[PDB]
Amino acid sequence: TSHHGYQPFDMHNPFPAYKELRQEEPVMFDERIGYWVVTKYDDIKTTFDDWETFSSENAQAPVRKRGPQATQIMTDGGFTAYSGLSARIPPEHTRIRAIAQKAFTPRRYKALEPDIRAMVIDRVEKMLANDQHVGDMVSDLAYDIPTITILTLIGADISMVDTYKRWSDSRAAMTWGDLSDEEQIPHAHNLVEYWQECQRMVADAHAHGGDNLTADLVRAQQEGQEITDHEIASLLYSLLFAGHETTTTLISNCFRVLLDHPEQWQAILENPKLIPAAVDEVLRYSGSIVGWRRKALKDTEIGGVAIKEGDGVLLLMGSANRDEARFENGEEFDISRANAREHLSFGFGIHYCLGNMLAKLQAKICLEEVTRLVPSLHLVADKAIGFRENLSFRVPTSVPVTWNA
Ligand code: HEM
Ligand SMILES: Cc1ccc(OP(=O)(O)O)cc1
Repeated sequence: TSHHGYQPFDMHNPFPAYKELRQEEPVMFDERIGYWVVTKYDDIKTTFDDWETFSSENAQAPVRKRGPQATQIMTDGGFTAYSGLSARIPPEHTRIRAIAQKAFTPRRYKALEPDIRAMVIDRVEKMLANDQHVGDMVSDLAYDIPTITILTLIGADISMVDTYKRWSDSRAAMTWGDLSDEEQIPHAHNLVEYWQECQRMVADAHAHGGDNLTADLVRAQQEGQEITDHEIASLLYSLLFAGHETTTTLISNCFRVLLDHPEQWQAILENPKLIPAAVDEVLRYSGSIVGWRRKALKDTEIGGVAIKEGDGVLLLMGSANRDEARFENGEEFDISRANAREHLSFGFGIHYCLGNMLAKLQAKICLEEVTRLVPSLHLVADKAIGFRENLSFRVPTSVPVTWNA
């Protein structure tokens, strides 16, 4: 290979290539995707931190250029969205993030803990009633929970879980997938639908108020806060995607990785108090996002390597998280790892994940109830888990499990 084993869209096990890259070419120009690929912890954290030099404005630009058909569909369909927050830059970013944070209050979703817990228990019970004692932590638990949670917060109809998963799959594929022009066409139609619904919900809040995040955002604007209807709709476009896709993945990975480390699953059974540190280590070792993008605003350097104004940068947090310079025996999963929260799976700096607490809350509750109700849980077999191809999102498509009668 010419890129040290790195295959940009191959999500099944990228960590040996990350390791090779850190040692051999820590800042590597990859012409196959058009980015400087960055793999060391210190280089990645410094780049996140320096927002004045490295803009996030390309974080939502498609990795593969939008072809003619998709372009026509989305133009004809009134698609005018780009980024609610992640790819905005100051001063717009600063203004809109502050308004989002003030509506997205911690006390608002922690009041959903009992509903989330009851929901988890219901799914576990339904799974255990299966006619073969075989389950899948993705379809039988992780799929629904964060989705219903974020839909409830935003004020969307919870019967639309399957629709939002289709819209979410399409955003993930369109923007970070290796799609042909023809493959972009169904996703384009879905993105059009998605954006129309975001706008519809802002209009509905204007007309009828409500008790949710959308209505709160409209009430802020009504009280004089500077945020337009297009910006509120864009915050919905953001939250109705970012607010569940990666948490579904996280919950899935919690079971995938822990069930593969029986000694540590057993520790969790024995002491449920270890679960939050366990989630920290799953986030380091198996974060939902392994790479995120930046754009150089001027000639600069990363790790001593010259980067041109306008060059794209792919920061591989999945690699940062294994860097021996920051994490001793970094390739090993260890729930007791004291500095696991130094991980960069939520980013760092001005765009740092808005919903990180909500995501950890749901992972914790899932682990608490599943370990309580099915301590004998284990993987169906080895080599039974595949990952969808994507530049940035590392998504196990299933986690087949079984248990004792
Ligand atoms: C479940 C695991 C999650 C992971 C691994 C994750 C990861 C990330 C990452 C890597 C970023 C970009 C960080 C940066 O550019 O510095 C980000 C930003 C963001 N995330 Fe999360 N996220 C998760 C869950 C959530 C949830 C549950 C929500 C909403 C409830 C959320 C909402 C957002 C928003 C709105 C931004 C943009 C913030 C900004 O640009 O100021 N995320 N997240
Ligand atoms: C990780 C992430 C964060 C925000 C997103 O949505 P926008 O804020 O619309 O860019 C998408 C993915």
